[PDB]
Amino acid sequence: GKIEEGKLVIWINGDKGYNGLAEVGKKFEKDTGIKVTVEHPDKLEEKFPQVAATGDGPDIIFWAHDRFGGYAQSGLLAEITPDKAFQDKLYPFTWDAVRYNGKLIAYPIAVEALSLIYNKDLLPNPPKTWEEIPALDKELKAKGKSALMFNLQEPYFTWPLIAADGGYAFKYENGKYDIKDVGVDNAGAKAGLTFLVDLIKNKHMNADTDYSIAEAAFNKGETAMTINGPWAWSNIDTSKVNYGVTVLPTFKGQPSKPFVGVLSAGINAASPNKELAKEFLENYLLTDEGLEAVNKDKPLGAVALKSYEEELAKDPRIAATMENAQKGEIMPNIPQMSAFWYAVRTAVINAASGRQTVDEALKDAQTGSELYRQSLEIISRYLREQATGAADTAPMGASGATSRKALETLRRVGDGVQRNHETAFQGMLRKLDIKNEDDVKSLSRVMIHVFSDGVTNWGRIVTLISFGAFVAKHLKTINQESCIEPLAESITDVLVRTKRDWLVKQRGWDGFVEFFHV
Ligand SMILES: CCc1c2c(nn1C)[C@@H](CCN1CCOCC1)OCCCCn1c(C(=O)O)c(CCCOc3cccc4cc(F)ccc34)c3ccc(Cl)c-2c31
Ligand SMILES: OC[C@H]1O[C@H](O[C@H]2[C@H](O)[C@@H](O)[C@@H](O)O[C@@H]2CO)[C@H](O)[C@@H](O)[C@@H]1O
Ligand SMILES: [Mg+2]
Repeated sequence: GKIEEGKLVIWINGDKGYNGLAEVGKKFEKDTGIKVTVEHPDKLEEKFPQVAATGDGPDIIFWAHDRFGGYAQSGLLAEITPDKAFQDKLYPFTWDAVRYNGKLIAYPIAVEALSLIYNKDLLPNPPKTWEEIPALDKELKAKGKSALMFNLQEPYFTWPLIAADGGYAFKYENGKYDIKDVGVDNAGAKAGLTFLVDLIKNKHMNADTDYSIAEAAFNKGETAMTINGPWAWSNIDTSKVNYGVTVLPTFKGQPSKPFVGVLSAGINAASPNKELAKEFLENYLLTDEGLEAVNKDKPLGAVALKSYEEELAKDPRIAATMENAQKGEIMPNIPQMSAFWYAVRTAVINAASGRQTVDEALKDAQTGSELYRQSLEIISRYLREQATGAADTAPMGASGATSRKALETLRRVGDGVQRNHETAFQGMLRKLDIKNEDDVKSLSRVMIHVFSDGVTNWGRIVTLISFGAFVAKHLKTINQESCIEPLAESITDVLVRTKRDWLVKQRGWDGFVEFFHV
C-alpha cells in the first residue's frame, strides 16, 4: 500500500508503444541507476483511481487527458510545474488539455483522433458518406468481402457518428462548458445511433465486433475499411495491406466528429519519486529521441513537442489525423467524463444487441450522464436552505422541474426524518467531531462504509441527505458555513458512486419523486 522509493513504475495502455517507452526507461536507468518498469494492466484507467486513493499504484500513469480531471479532483495527481523554457517546447493547446482548476496536472504527449482507414487494393476510392456504405457492402459481399468493421464495444469509436447530426456530451458555448446541458438523447444522437443499429440489423456490421476482431479482419484483407487511431498503424504496416488514412465519412451531410484525446502522463500524488518522474518525463521522454522511440513502436499521432511534430508533419496519415481532429472536439476533462463514458458504452452495446431500443438506451445514458450534477443541485440546495432558513433564489436550469420536485419531496420526507431521528442524529454528530474543513473531508470514508453496507432503497438515501442537512445546520452555528458546499459535494459523490446503476434503474430523481408521491 506504499509506492517504493528509488525506482519508477509506469502504467500505459496496451495499445500504445510500451516497448518503446521501456527503451526510454532503459536509457534513464543507464544515466541514473534507477530501474523503470513499464506495465500495461487491463482497465488501468479504472484501477488507477482505486489504488491511488490508498497511496498505491504507479509513479506515472499514461492516458488520454479526459480522465485526468477526475483524478485531480480526487487528489491523486501531483501538480506539474515545468519552467517556461520547457512549456514553450510543447503546443499551448496541449497544455490546455491538462489544465484543471488552474493547475497543470499532467504532461501532454500527443494528440489522437480517429480516422477512416481503408484498403486501397479493395477500395481505391473510399466513401465520402456513411449513407453509401450499405450499397458498398453489398458490392463487396458479392466479392467475398465486407465494407467496414470497427470496435463496437467502446463508445469512443461510435461517438464520431453519434455526434455528427447533433449529439454532444457537455455543451460548450461562450468559452466554457455547461455541465447541466447534456446532449446524449437528442434527435441528432438518436439519428446517428439509429444508423449504426440499422447497419447491424441489415447485416453490414456485427454487434459483437471488438477491437481485436476488427483489427484482424482489416489486417488480413477481409474488410475494406476500419476506424482506428495512429497506434494501430504499426500492425497494419506489418500486415502489408496497402492502406490509406483519410477523413471519416459524413452523416446527413455533416462531418463525423471524433472526440480528440491528448495522451498525457500524470505523476501519482503518493509517489515518493516525483523528482525522478519529472526528470524522466521532461528530459528523456519529451525529447525528439524519446518520442521517436515510442513512435517507432506504435505511432503517437501528432506529438505535443513542436520540434518532433514538425519532423513528422509531412506524413499523410498524420495530416488526416489532424483533419479529422479539426472536425471533432477536444474532450472535456471534467470529473463526470468517466460517468458519461460508462453510460454511453452501455447504451451503444444495448442498442446494438437489441437489449434496448435506441430511445430507451439513450434515455438511460442521458440520466447516467446528468446524475452527478442533478444530485448535487438537489443536495446542495437542501443542505443550504436547511442551514440558513432561506431557499436559493437561483434558477434550477436544465431539468429544473425534476430538481424542484425532488427538492420539494425531500423537504417533506427529509424534514420528517430529521424530526423523528433527532436522537440518533445528535449522537452521530457527537461521535463525529466536525469542527473544520479538514473534518468534513474525513467524512467520506465513514459515510461510504455505513452507506454501502446493506439494502439499497430510497429511505436510506433520505437518511444520508437528511443527516447531511443536520450537519449543515451544525456547520452554520460554528460559523463554518463555507464547509456546507464541500459537504454537499462529498455526499453527492458517495451517493452516485455507490448507487449509480440502481439510481439509473429507478429513472434517477424522477423515481424518487414517484416513490414518495402523495
Ligand atoms: C436512521 C438513523 C440512524 C443512524 C444510526 N442509527 N440510526 C437510527 C447509526 C448509529 C447512530 N448512533 C451512533 C452512535 O452515537 C449515537 C447514534 O448507525 C446506523 C446506520 C444506519 C442508519 N443510517 C444510515 C443508513 O445508511 O441507513 C445513514 C446514512 C449513511 C451514512 O451517512 C453518514 C455517515 C456518517 C457521516 C455522515 C455525514 C453526513 F453529512 C451525511 C451522512 C453521513 C445514517 C446517517 C446518520 C445516522 Cl445517525 C444514521 C444513519
Ligand atoms: O470508449 C470510451 C473511452 O474513449 C477514450 O479512450 C480511448 C483512448 O483515448 C485511446 O487512446 C485508445 O486507447 O482507445 C480508447 C478507447 O478504447 C477515452 O480516453 C476513455 O477515457 C474512454 O473510456
Ligand atoms: Mg496488459
